[PDB]
Amino acid sequence: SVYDAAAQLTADVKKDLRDSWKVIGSDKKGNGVALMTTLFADNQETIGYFKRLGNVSQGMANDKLRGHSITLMYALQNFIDQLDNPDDLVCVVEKFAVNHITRKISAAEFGKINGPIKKVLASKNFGDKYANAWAKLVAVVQAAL
Amino acid sequence: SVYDAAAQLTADVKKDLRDSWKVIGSDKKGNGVALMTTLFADNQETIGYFKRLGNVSQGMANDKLRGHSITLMYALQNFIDQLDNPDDLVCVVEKFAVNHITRKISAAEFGKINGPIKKVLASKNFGDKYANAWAKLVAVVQAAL
Ligand code: HEM
Ligand code: HEM
Repeated sequence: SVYDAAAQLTADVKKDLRDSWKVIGSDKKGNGVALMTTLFADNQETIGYFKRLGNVSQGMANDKLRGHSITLMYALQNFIDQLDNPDDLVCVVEKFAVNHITRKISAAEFGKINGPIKKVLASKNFGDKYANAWAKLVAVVQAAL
Repeated sequence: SVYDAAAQLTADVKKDLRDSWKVIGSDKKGNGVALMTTLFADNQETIGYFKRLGNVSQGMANDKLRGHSITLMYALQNFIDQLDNPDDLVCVVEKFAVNHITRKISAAEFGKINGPIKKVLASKNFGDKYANAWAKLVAVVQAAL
């Protein structure tokens, strides 16, 4: 159950999550766009799922693309603000889960964001330790899918 | 025009939005739910627009309500973090506007949030001045609908 996954995150994991976010979270626009671009380069099989953002090949030049990147970056903020409160975290996750459930975004498909995240983290000098911690947070969302 | 409305966010209004947000921003969950409850009490003809939310009359108790309440509060935060860059502000508003357009929410309906906000602000000791400043920000989204 979602609650089980949320209550999982330990003090160590929660600490590493906030520690890294403090950086990658400082530039949601610059960092958010990078994550989206990376996911499009490594996972070209997900480009059609964003036919709304038009030509994701534009990057920062794409108005729609930027909107999603910036908006997506904020989505993570909400999860990073409800780490000390499983009750709240679950409610927040379940909400965002609805939008993903209607988009036919299976748990496996959602796990595709792990590749890009790890890259964006390494670019800042965040070894796996941090990459693994982020994976745990992502799992919480998959549990609701 | 979105570009026109956003151009109404002078330095004075920008400062007022941040000065107030700092307070109401401290409690997105507590304040978020309050805004929703006040909106459902002052505007009953807007309850059917949240069928998925289930029983709103439940208040904080309702998990679905809190989830959308906390998430909604974050939406405002994103808009405040873009007050510096008009270009980015629009890209964010347009993105959120698309969600209201597909929901059948016209400028009129949306504008139904000015009442609650004004009430929530007063409870914190923020007269009109602040209530009006927020109206300008809300207007930007109203022009994208
Ligand atoms: C860190 C992980 C992720 C976060 C925080 C996230 C967050 C978001 C948010 C906040 C939205 C807007 C929801 C709406 O307004 O309906 C969204 C939309 C969307 N996301 Fe998830 N997402 C993530 C991963 C993914 C992945 C891995 C995929 C696909 C493989 C995906 C596919 C989509 C699509 C297709 C949309 C709709 C875009 C549009 O048409 O506006 N996302 N995402
Ligand atoms: C400050 C003003 C508001 C903000 C920042 C805001 C923000 C949000 C956000 C971020 C969402 C989630 C979008 C998604 O995942 O699709 C949402 C959903 C929604 N909003 Fe707006 N909203 C505002 C005012 C209103 C008003 C006044 C109405 C109706 C009169 C409204 C109707 C809805 C509905 C029906 C949903 C979908 C709820 C659900 O089924 O989960 N919103 N809002």
